[PDB]
Amino acid sequence: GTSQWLRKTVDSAAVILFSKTTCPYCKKVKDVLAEAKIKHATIELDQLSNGSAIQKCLASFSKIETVPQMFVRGKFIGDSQTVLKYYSNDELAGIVNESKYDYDLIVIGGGSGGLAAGKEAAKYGAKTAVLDYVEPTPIGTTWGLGGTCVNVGCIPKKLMHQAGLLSHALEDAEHFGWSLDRSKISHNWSTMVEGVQSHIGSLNWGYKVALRDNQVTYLNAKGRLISPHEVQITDKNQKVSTITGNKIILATGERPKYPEIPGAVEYGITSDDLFSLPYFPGKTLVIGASYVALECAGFLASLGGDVTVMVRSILLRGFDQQMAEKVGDYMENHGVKFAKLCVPDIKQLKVVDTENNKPGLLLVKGHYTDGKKFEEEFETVIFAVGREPQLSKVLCETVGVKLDKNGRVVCTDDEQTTVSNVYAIGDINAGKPQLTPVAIQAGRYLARRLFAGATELTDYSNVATTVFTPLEYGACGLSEEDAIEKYGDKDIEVYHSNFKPLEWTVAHEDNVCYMKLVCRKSDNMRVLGLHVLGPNAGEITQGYAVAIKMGATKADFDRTIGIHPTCSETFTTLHVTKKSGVSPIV
Amino acid sequence: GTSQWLRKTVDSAAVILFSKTTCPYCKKVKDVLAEAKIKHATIELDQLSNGSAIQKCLASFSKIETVPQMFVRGKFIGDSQTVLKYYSNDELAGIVNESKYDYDLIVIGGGSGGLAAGKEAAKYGAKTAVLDYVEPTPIGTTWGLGGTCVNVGCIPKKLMHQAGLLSHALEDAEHFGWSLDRSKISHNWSTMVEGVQSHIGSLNWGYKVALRDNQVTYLNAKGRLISPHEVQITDKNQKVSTITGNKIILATGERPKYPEIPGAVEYGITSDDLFSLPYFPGKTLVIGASYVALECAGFLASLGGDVTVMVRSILLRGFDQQMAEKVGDYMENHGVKFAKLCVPDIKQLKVVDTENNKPGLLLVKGHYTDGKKFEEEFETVIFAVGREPQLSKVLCETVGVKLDKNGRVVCTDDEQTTVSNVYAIGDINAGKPQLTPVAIQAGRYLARRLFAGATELTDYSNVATTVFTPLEYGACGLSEEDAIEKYGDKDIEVYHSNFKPLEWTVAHEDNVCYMKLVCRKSDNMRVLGLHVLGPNAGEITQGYAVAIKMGATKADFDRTIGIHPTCSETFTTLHVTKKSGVSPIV
Ligand SMILES: Cc1cc2nc3c(=O)[nH]c(=O)nc-3n(C[C@H](O)[C@H](O)[C@H](O)COP(=O)(O)OP(=O)(O)OC[C@H]3O[C@@H](n4cnc5c(N)ncnc54)[C@H](O)[C@@H]3O)c2cc1C
Ligand SMILES: Cc1cc2nc3c(=O)[nH]c(=O)nc-3n(C[C@H](O)[C@H](O)[C@H](O)COP(=O)(O)OP(=O)(O)OC[C@H]3O[C@@H](n4cnc5c(N)ncnc54)[C@H](O)[C@@H]3O)c2cc1C
Ligand SMILES: CCOc1ccc(CC(=O)O)cc1
Ligand SMILES: CCOc1ccc(CC(=O)O)cc1
Repeated sequence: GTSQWLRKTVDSAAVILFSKTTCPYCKKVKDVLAEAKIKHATIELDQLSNGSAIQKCLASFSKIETVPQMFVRGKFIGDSQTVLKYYSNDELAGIVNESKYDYDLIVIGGGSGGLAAGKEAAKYGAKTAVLDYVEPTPIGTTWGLGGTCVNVGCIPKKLMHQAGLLSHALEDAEHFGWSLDRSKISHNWSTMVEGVQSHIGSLNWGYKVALRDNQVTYLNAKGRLISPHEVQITDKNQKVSTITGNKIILATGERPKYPEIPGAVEYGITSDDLFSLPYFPGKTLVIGASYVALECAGFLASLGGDVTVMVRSILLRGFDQQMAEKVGDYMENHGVKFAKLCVPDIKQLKVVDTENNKPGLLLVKGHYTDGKKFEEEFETVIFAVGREPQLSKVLCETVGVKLDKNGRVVCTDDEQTTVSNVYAIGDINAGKPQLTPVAIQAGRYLARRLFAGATELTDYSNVATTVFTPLEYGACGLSEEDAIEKYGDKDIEVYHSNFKPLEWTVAHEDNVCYMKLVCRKSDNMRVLGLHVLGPNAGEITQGYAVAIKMGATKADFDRTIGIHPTCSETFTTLHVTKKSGVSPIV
Repeated sequence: GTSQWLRKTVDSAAVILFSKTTCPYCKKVKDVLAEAKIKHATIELDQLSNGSAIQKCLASFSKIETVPQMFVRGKFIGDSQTVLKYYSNDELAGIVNESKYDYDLIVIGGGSGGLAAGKEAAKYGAKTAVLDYVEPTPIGTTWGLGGTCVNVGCIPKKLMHQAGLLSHALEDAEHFGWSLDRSKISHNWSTMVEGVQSHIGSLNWGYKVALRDNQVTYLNAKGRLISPHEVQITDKNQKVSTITGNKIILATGERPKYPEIPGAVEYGITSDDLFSLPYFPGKTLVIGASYVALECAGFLASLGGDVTVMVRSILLRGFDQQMAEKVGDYMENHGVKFAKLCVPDIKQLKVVDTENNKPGLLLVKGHYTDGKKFEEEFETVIFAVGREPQLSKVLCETVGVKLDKNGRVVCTDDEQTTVSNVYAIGDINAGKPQLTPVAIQAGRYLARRLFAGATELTDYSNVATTVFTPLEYGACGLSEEDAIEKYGDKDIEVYHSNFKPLEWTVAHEDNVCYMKLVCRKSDNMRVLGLHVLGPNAGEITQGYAVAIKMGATKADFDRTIGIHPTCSETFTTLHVTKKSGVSPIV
């Protein structure tokens, strides 16, 4: 296997140096490279078990077995004498810049995954370009560099969640002795939006600075892969040109879907528009039941909105359904209305007032499964009915990249597509969890395999999640119903408990927060899934994901001592099983 | 070993049944016991690897080898026929109540550990009494059942920490769009105290109800162990009597120390008095540098107090000193003054006004190591200079219980004292971490070994902690300096990073929150200590304690994916080492 790895590493690395830590001839080459500002990867053979064997395999390319050995784009360049010869004759810069292609790496898409891959690749001498373009929404909304999470996703959504949580902080403060009266305080949407957008703007600018500081070429242009190594770009002035690259990373993400009903595209909005909206939505209808739908409905209600969610069937399809129902019950008891078993069939009553920054007015007609008609007026209608890629705008079908039935890219476990120099990461990689830290880990780990000879793969199993509804829901691993389907009801034991945050006592609910561990009896009570509904649920859940990755059992949870007073410590003392029928209430 | 375990189990259990899950004769005995309301332990031999061997060892007591076998206080009572004979003749209740002693267990001390041990023991048929008495402070303060944490410790301190955190929530809410002006809002101390004390009162009452519901005798009396099995009790009317018990658990805790200077006991207060104080402390001096000292100084300043901390030498002796200095720097930048390298030499200027609920006024004289005099007026002076047991008031020295030089009880790893029926748990157990969840785990696990034949010991290693200062500090495992002392500087690698909570962006500090992993190079980069300074630090830290208990390495942290956006996810991507000299700032 050693020989196969070395051949792949030499073929793909842009600039790479084989070395030993204790060799003065290697030091001399490093100093020349440092002075000339030549970035490169380095592999220290004296820190590898099979380093002696690698030293022999190197002779298949260089006909020598000593260190140092320097390679550029698959070609042996020289030992120490030869490298210093090139440097002394002012020939070295031209050798390390020689390529059949314009770039070692072209990244199509400047989001979570693409920016992480491009920055990491450039560290090892890969000449890199990042392409990013934001097709405007139907009403014209657009934004800067950084992708979905930065501009219209995790970042603004959690900041508006925090604004909503602060409504209940204001209420709590009265009970803890502060002299304010919450019922006399109001919220100003546009003041919130301006502060959120100023933070987003600092991130757009920080990414541009980071790319320039890493010598990455940033092009604000739409990319299209027309052959394995050729990318056609269209710029802001609609000028069309072509650039070539050795490795290609597709990282173009997804966009919101709309239902195929009259008025939907003309008069409704999506999450893409919500986070920069210049007016407060007012009385709002959210159509959908995804985590995006419930997160947005939740903070709009906490900011004083009259909010309704229209649910076709169930909440949070794909998540543990006991936990999903508890999430929804909390919202319904705290100001969110639900139109259940209902679908839409949108009429305009008032145009948006762009001068006084006020919403319009819409009539929504729909129907319930029991035959009743739905007809109600709303100032704003938000569609959260899923997201999809549009790779036909990105990828000419004659290139040979395989897609699945949902339009996502079919990859091997190292992110390789059916075209061997082309890779796909992030939301468009079929079958993978669609999360920002997954995209970042995939992109950074792939850059190291391509340009630094690394072997580590990304591990996509048991990736922890948190839904940032008014009461947050964190999870790691299998739902209870999925565990029972996979292993049988007789092999599953479930420990559970309600709890109450100490913070909620003086603030005046008892038995609403909830947690459970889903375990496998025949495998030493291995923890298969962890679930918690409560405040700060993402901070609670994160550390347990390390223990689950290492194969934690119920016994491991039992022997660990709790930190007091915290919500998380309740996981360390669980004892009530579902099989026993004993109530989980306090 | 099996034979040794069985002999210890039979000798100590109050009422115990040896059984198999699939035996109808065992079921008949269980049903008789259930009907007569006889609580007992049960050991199902068909779920134990050595169950066949136990069945043979049982014949050393009963001369039979079949199940069921029932034992009471070390004596074989009967098989199924014999038990039903006693029941039919109305003889069973008298047999299971027969004892040489008044109680199977007497717990001296009704705090975290003692209440947990007493409740658990009663579940297995142990006739139990819990003794609790609260000696008043010098100014006369006293409180109800539940011990230090419930009444004058973790519970009120974290609730007043929450009141302090809500001051910064009120400030943050303006930036997130809410229409309040923080500079016009004030805090009412006595309103806060009344709400905190109403929650504490519900806990005092809940413990009394829980003891009655478990058939535990609660005596509000001071206990003194005068011989191995005899406890002399003094009640509220000063009546003195004696009760006897088979097993004794000492669980009497500690109380605050005072410095030996004029005026200290007469005019100062301690944490015992602070949490029910009927007046706002006003301008306050905290003498001390423990976690109690800094937690109390921190919330008093956030509630609008003019607060000074007088520090003899260093902050948080025994904790990681880099982290302790960061804790202190945050406080000094956020309204707490520090009188460094200073000690006190207290004069009264004004008596406390108990009618208008206002503080008095004190003159504090002291001196600095550089020779300068300290002289300043304060309305309240709080001593936080350590805690100590007073076991000579609890334990007659002729009984034979060994104490260490600090007056704490010297125990084996199963909490046994040098008197073999006497055990010690909680803060008075020498060498153990002095924390509430440790006391609870020790007490519950000991009750199961005494009365249900369990073998599990409490694990006191790598117990995680959190200091609830204005910016919280969570830790699990070794400090950096302790790791380097134990293993050598060359065998230690430290990964670290600053971070910024997303919540702090719109609210307007960058590089103040901080985390680090202290690892051992020669043991696969094993994580020896984890440290985090940031919001919700106890929720962050707790889950990682399970992974550290299982022997997590840096590689385990790397392969686990983060949850976004959270503070805790920064642990999953650490890469800067201290050895490299690269800055940890963002
Ligand atoms: C409302 C919402 C909330 C979310 N909240 C969370 C959360 O709390 N936590 C979490 O982990 N994840 C969250 N996510 C998911 C997270 O945003 C995505 O998983 C992540 O953005 C995926 O990154 P990516 O690199 O695959 O693509 P993206 O971030 O979508 O980046 C792709 C970029 O490429 C551009 N592009 C597309 N086609 C082309 C082309 N032809 N040429 C040039 N550029 C092109 C796009 O315009 C975009 O800028 C949320 C998503 C949404 C919608
Ligand atoms: C200010 C402060 C804050 C703290 N915060 C935390 C925190 O956040 N987290 C944490 O884990 N720990 C915290 N602790 C520590 C925690 O309170 C203790 O570790 C815990 O209370 C130990 O319990 P115990 O059962 O050993 O004793 P205790 O809880 O002290 O109970 C002993 C009881 O026995 C009584 N007693 C004594 N002598 C006799 C006698 N002769 N007869 C009858 N009764 C008697 C005492 O009056 C008392 O009621 C804090 C402590 C303090 C002081
Ligand atoms: C546009 C590319 O179309 C493809 C469709 C399917 C495959 C299936 C396979 O790899 O066997 C490959 C390529
Ligand atoms: C009051 C009891 O005094 C003791 C003091 C010391 C020991 C030391 C030992 O156990 O060897 C035991 C008992």
